[PDB]
Amino acid sequence: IEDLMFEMSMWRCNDELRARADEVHANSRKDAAKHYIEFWKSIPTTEPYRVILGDVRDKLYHTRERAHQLLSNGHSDVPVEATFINLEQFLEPLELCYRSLCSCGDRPIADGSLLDFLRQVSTFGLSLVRLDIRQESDRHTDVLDAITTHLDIGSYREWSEERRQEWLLSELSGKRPLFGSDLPKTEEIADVLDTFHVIAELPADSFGAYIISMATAPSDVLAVELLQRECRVKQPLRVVPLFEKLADLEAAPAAVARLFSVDWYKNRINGKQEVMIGYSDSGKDAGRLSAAWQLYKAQEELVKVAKEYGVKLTMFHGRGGTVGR
Amino acid sequence: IEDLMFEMSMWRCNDELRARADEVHANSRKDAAKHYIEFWKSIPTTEPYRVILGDVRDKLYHTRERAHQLLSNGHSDVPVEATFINLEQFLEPLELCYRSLCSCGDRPIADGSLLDFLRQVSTFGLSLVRLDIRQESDRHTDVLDAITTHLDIGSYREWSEERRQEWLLSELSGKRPLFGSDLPKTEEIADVLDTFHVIAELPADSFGAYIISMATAPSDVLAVELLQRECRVKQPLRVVPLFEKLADLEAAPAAVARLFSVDWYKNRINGKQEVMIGYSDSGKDAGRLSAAWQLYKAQEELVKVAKEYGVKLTMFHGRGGTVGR
Repeated sequence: IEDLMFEMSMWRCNDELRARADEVHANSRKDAAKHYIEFWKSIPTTEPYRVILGDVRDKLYHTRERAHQLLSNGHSDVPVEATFINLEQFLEPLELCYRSLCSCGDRPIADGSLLDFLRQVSTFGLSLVRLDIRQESDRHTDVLDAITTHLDIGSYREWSEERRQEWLLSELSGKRPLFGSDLPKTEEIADVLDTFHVIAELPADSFGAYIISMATAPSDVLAVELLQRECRVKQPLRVVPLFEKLADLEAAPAAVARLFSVDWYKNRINGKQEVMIGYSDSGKDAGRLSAAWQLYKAQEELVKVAKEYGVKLTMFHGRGGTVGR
Repeated sequence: IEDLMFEMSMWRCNDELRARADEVHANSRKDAAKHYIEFWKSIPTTEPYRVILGDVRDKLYHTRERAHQLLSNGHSDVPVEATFINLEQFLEPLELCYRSLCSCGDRPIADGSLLDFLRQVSTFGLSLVRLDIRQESDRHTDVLDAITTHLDIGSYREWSEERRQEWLLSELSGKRPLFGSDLPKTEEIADVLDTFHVIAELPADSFGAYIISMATAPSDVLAVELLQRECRVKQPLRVVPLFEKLADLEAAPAAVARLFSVDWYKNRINGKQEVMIGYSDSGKDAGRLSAAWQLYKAQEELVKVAKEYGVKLTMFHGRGGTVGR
């Protein structure tokens, strides 16, 4: 950002960027500002891009300081309002500078360092990569089983698929909390629940998708949705099944179609669904040729199902480095 | 405490108090300790009572500092382990000094300032008075009605007494949480729920009894027990009905007997039950003679009921200053 401030030395802007830069220059904080090396004096309105990008620099300095303290120590005194909390609170000022340069005839300048910076923001965001979470279904089933046993309503494990779907749906549409603080948990159970609490405590744009290993039925997906909402995940991330064993790939389209048949899930999914297709274990229990062919068929019929339900399907290919995987 | 330290200048003690004094003198913190005016030097083991009572002074200093910060601000950095948290964590050292003085032939000395201090501790505790909470039954009913409506299971107000009892018992014996963060509350509803949260945040020995105004049935008591358990009141305070109007005194023994009839409640009540008997409003709607006589009859038949259930009844007389109340 400091070099970007150095470049944007123009004086022509719109009425818009003029008004915004004047806004920043009003609350300019006439101070020493000696924590920066360059531009420690209050930036004059003669160069408005430097005003706006100077504010961008302030919020970047405080975002970095907050992330550094949050990482090093378990807490931070930095005010959240002093940082960039939104993915495009960051983008807004830079977008404005772009509109200004283009409007005043300076589009070549805008399509330079400012454009590179824009694409870097809109590609890497506030956390370079969105993190995926993966977990095997049996662990979720263990959790739910502890929940139903502690609630004295039965044992989720012994329950048939139908029962799982009905119960999970009633709990998802219900408004009453499920488990409590006094739930008897195992180290595994506490592991998965604590992962959901960590997901809840952290910003939403730092996460990607929750991938379920050894997924076979809609009950596993609805299980992850229920566990997410119940651990108070403010913005729950999308759930995605992982079909890796040949048996799971042969029957995957049927299962995904049954999942789309649940109207509550099709109405929360918002026309977008992602499903993962593993390549490692497919050619391990069966032949390499048989695995490849079944993978092709699987992709084809998954797209067929998604078209049948009007859902935009994005497929997640778990490809390896070696041809064997 | 500092004057008590000055008096206890004996050098004879038991082996018990000797060993304890050596313990305190081991972790004696050889420091300047200049925050006190007197006894800022590490107290020598020659006067063991001064060692022990000096430690008492440290924990009292940090208990006072903690309470002062908790009140003044809203939190305290004072470690709880540095204070007196128990009603008789305080009592232990003083009881020890007493046993020691008595063993060494100094019972007269022990029955002096040390005995006064003992009685003051065991009478006023860490908070001079135990606080009662009182609230009218209709407000608890409003809360529960909001909870059952928000849970879409009916309306607690419209429910008969029987149904209220069965539901409340099922929730009290159940282990699943009731309402949640998203329960629609009124300013009154939030008032009562927030009082239970305040009770939950504060020490148990700072509270007394929860008195229910206009109490008529076991459901009124069980309602408060449930709200206590559900607002995470770690040590719930005893629930006590208040019969003040002549109609309520006429029917108080029947209601208390009906409450003792619920075995679930009698087995938690631990053989002790308190019920309040107001005196103001009785002689206001009916005669003074009639009210007095009905009060007498009420006390008599309540004792009969409690004796019949093997419950130690302690009656709370809401007497006024004027004979009219």
